[PDB]
Amino acid sequence: WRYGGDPPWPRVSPACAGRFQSPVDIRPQLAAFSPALRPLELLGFQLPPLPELRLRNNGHSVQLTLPPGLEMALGPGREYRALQLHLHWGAAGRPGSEHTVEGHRFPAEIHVVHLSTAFARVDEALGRPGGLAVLAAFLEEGPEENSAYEQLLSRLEEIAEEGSETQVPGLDISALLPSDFSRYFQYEGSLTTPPCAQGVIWTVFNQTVMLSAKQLHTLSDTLWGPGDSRLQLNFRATQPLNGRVIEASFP
Amino acid sequence: WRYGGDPPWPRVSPACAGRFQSPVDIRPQLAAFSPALRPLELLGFQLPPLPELRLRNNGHSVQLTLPPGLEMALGPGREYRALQLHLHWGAAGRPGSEHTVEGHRFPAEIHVVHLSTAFARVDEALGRPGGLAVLAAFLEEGPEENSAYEQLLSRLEEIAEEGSETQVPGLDISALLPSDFSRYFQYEGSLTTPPCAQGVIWTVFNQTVMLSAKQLHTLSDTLWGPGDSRLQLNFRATQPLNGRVIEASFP
Ligand SMILES: CCCCNC(=O)c1cc(S(N)(=O)=O)c(Cl)cc1SCCc1ccccc1
Ligand SMILES: CCCCNC(=O)c1cc(S(N)(=O)=O)c(Cl)cc1SCCc1ccccc1
Ligand SMILES: [Zn+2]
Ligand SMILES: [Zn+2]
Repeated sequence: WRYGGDPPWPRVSPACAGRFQSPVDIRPQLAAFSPALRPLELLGFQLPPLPELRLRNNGHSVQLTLPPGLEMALGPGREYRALQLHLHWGAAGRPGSEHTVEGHRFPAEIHVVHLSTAFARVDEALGRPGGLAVLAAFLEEGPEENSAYEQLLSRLEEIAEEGSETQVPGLDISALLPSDFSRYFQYEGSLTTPPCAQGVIWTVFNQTVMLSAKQLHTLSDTLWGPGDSRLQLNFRATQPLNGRVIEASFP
Repeated sequence: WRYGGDPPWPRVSPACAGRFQSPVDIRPQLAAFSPALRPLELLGFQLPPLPELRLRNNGHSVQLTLPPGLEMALGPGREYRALQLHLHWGAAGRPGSEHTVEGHRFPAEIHVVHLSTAFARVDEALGRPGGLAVLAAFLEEGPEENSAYEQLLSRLEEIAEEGSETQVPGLDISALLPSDFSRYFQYEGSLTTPPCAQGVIWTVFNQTVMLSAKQLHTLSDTLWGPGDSRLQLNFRATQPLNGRVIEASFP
């Protein structure tokens, strides 16, 4: 499978034709204020330099594989472990966030993928309610350089070739996300890639994260994908809510 | 294991000492109104008179086995099939509901136990979040005989001995539940019996169902339990919310 053409995702995984797919257009107007939604709690995200983490050009994104010990709670009794993070981005002044807000696409998006503590493996969790949870943040153009993002972006050069990887030092993974853990949208959706399994709890932060133009350019212009093609516009088209209600943690 | 006697439950099933157990004290004023909670959908619940259904004294409750085909939705793509229903009740002047509202215990409680359609078997769903869903309604005293409940309470005679069972005509299962399916409390919790597995989505109807004082009496005073002693007070004490916010479908 690939972005921008065949093989039609459904022929790959039938679940890519489910009613309740991701990503979606967030309309904060139509969101439901749900005061049950307490602030997110991350444990063990402040990693030391050793051991090193694998960073991979898998042809679809750049993926940072995360070690055991990153614990995430969406609430009391809603416990997850981080597996990996990856990025979706566009090209030169064409934005590439997967989620949009009142139809606005942001320059790029980060996903931190998590497995419910009730499952030993991802393949058991696919399609199961709340089996995976994604924490999602938009990246916008800002004046300053994001020093946290610079540690990953300075290594893209080394994995330019599709299917290539490198080892990088541990870092503050929670410094790749916004500081406001209390203001977010939450909804039930799917993977945005095949096999597109449903049952995924998406949390999407109100606050964005700022990268410099050089940084956004480095993300969009450095990696190569399937064929002699640049790895760009690595986002799926927005999917109708089909009667899902997005919750908001704030009025 | 037994109700009222011994042994401490955490000694049969350490899971009974989890942080996120059921049943709980509902405080409607501390509940969080979430507009995302849609009306419950129950299809296939109007059973014909044949086939007949197994009704069984299992020593802990009276339990009706439900056939395949009772489909239930808590929200879009969040579907369930009904397995069984059973009751909790008090005795001669003591109320015996499991859930309580602002401390008030009601005479009795009906639990309709469902399996998520994302799992083939109950044993796979146990401990998984949303794996099992219970529809719970308080039974209280009113002036009229309840036609729906009479179909069950009149057959208790024939199964008074622990372990005895009987076949009963098909009935309308939706007729044992309250009037307004848009009005409920919901929280994540546990089985209220061993093994006290967590991940159970509890939905408690705001509105109650009315049984004649004769009928409650038939329910509390007909059945024989473990030993040469009566099947009565078959409820678990209220359990702490431990940070869990009970949600409401209504302001
Ligand atoms: C086979 C590699 C495909 C690349 N996709 C993902 O890494 C991926 C993306 C998302 S997203 N964009 O919804 O946030 C999510 Cl939630 C998970 C994964 S990978 C884990 C899921 C999976 C299991 C088995 C095969 C393929 C994917
Ligand atoms: C072995 C004792 C059986 C008595 N309890 C139940 O049938 C039962 C009660 C509840 S409750 N009060 O939370 O609604 C629920 Cl949600 C399920 C069951 S039976 C299905 C789960 C189970 C599997 C294996 C052993 C025991 C229970
Ligand atoms: Zn993604
Ligand atoms: Zn019960």
